Amino acid sequence: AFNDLLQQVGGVGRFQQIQVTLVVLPLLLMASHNTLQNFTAAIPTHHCRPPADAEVWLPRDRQGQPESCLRFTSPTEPCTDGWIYDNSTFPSTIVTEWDLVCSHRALRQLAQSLYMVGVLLGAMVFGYLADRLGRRKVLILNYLQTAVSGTCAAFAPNFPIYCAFRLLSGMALAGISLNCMTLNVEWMPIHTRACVGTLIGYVYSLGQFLLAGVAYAVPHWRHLQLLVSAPFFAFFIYSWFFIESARWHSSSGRLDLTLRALQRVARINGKREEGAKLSMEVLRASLQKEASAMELLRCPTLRHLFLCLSMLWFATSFAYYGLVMDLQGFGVSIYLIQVIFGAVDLPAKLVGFLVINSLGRRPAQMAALLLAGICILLNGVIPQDQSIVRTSLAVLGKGCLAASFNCIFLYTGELYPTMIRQTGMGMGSTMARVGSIVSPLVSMTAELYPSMPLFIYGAVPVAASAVTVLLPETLGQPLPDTVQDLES
Repeated sequence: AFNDLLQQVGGVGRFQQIQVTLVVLPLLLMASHNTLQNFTAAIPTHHCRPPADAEVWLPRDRQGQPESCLRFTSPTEPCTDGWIYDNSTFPSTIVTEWDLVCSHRALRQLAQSLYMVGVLLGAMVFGYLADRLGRRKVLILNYLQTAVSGTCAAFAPNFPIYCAFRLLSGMALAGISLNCMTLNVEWMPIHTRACVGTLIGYVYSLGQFLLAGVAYAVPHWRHLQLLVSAPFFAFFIYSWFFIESARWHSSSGRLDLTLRALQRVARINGKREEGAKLSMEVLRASLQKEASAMELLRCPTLRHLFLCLSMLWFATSFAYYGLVMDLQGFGVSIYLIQVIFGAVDLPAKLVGFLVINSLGRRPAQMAALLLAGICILLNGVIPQDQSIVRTSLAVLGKGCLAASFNCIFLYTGELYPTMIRQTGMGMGSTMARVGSIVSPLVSMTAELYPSMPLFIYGAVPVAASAVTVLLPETLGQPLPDTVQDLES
């Protein structure tokens, strides 16, 4: 009877209206910390540096641009000296610092892959530790670790040091991304739980505008990293004023902490008269009524559904985190491309929400996945000469993939049974990062063909679109109470 206690205290009060906002506010930096390898590691035009022995020194070809590989040893040798980088729009990037051009092109993808690997470990470890040490302590440690491991990456003189710092930053960001939702969902009542779930996605979607504005404000990559990682100290400094969740305290076994927290919340809300009436015996009278991960195995009913949902999550995450990167080559400047990409998610979600409830869950998911797959696959045949339909197809695919996540989140949440739902959500979110890790590894194959990664990015959603026809439709149907009554 925790719900009746929340309604007795006041439910949605001033304390919630302060705490949920002060917790969701730092999430605006998700886009800045995630999709940074478009601005901080841009590749400008470059050519070989001639030796200091002196225009006609380079083997220019393909309509006369200088060749960055050969150098005309006689007035056919590798460079091994250095390069001259343009400084008209990119004064300093990663490839400018350590000369990561023409011989070490894959190390950018390697650093991105390491940052993506550093997400699963952080999510697993800190999600395991949060249910043992408490949400507020883990949030405090995350706030500290993010700033400490982010502000030192701008002064890294070597590449592996920067990679390790970015991996630890990805650890901290994965931890905070899980723990913000975990702490925010608990305090809200049963009838307003779904309202705050969509609100956090709105905050995540708004980060691209801030990222574009900050990137336009400072071109220099060290100052960019410092300015992005700076506000985490100011976020950490007031983090000691949060109140621990009463549900975790009650499930732990200590009820005096729940009584003290409820009384304190009554003082903040101004309803201390109900808090005085609230005592120990009513918690022992109303909360008297207050599943392994391997149960998916050796049970075909759960395993058959789990395999398909994991495949869908993997395919959607792979397509999204492959499309969002490599913004260069579109002709339009990346600053405009960022805001145009950020301005497409809202109408796509608006269309998708009505499409789900007007047609069906599975038909909407199939339509979104098939449309995204064919739209990405169409991009691989039209040449470089055009400059409008490429951007149109890219933004349509990005918005449609965002709608695909918006559909599959509610589909996965509603489809699973009640008891196994939490670990199903956790395993689905875990599987939704393997594709993100793999996407730089398959993007590394751009050397062989200039459109093979683009062909790969379109084939997986197309293949997974026809996979969805193997699931029952659960629109306007009761949720499965257990496995015994799960037949349709």
